[PDB]
Amino acid sequence: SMEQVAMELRLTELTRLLRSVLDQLQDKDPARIFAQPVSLKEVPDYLDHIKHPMDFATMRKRLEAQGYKNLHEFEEDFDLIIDNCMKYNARDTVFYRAAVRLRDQGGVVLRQARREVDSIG
Repeated sequence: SMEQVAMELRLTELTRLLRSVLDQLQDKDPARIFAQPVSLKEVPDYLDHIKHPMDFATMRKRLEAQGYKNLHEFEEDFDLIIDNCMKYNARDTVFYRAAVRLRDQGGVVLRQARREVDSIG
């Protein structure tokens, strides 16, 4: 149908906007602490601690399959990156501190994305 096409164009345009949000968020992680899944070879107990692992590469796979229906879904995944790190790692670690800086900086980017998603529909 023409409506399914129109909806597909909306999803494609969301995907374009989310791809730019994801690039901007990831620049706020220049150390690449959150670039890839925590390695189960290197942290073999990780899944005993963290039930829903997340990282930027896994987000990117989901994005390119147009797997985010709305900004809320995407934000949920970004929040998991941060929140998993702040539970697994102690406050006095380079890891925890990197998450805090990513959260604080990313907040700005996400504040305007929310306005852009509402604005452009």
